[PDB]
Amino acid sequence: AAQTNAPWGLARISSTSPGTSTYYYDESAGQGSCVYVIDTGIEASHPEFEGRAQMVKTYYYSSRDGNGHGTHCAGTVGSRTYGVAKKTQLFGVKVLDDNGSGQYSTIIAGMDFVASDKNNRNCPKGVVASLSLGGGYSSSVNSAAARLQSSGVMVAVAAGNNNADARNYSPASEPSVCTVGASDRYDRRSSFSNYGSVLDIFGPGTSILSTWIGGSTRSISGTSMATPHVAGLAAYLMTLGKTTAASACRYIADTANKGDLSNIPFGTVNLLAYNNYQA
Repeated sequence: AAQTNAPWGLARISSTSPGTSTYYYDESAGQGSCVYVIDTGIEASHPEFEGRAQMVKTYYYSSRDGNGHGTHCAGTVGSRTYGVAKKTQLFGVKVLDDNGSGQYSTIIAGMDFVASDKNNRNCPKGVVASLSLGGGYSSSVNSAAARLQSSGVMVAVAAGNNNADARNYSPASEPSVCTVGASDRYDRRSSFSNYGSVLDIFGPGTSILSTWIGGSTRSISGTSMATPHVAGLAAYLMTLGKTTAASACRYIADTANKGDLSNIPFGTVNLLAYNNYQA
């Protein structure tokens, strides 16, 4: 399949070179997989989701996305024009209020929710969770994300936008999940992206165009925008049968574009998510 004039990050993840604008992918497109988006909620009624998005859980007075950030991330996972996995199922878990913040105990309770709720869902090709959130180091937040991974979900988390070692953040610093940094369209590490030995992979993070609340679109930047590129890729790759939840992060790292990014500090991996699809 070929989507012309695609957003640059989509084209990048199906390209050995920067600077192109067509996204190539196997038409299976994540059919039969499920991605949980744990964030401010999802405007499921957005036409870009085609009835494939829905809210399954909130810890606040509404499951509505009154922020946009969770909607934007879900759009990068699986919307028709901006999504990596254009046929996946999207499940929203509103752990962040409409200002984008949430207590760690609420965040922990949402991760434990997904590790159980997946048993209430039809996802024969596998389960992914995309956590575009984070704060300072917490062993209880790390262990919550470890548990979710352990239950059989591929967990993708953002490295953080502090331009610093991600060892001091959570769940970025948990080793058993997939910690994602951000790059830009010239294959530079995004200026805000955290780095360090705990990072596993880079995805497109700067000026990422996706769905927004109110039926609209907009372009924003952040390692929360790289994370859903990798989450969506995992779901896409599990549907093709090329990997499982437990080994998706390692498979993505093994098959990535090596050595293509600049301003990657010594000791950080130089790997860019790549679907390796040959049209």
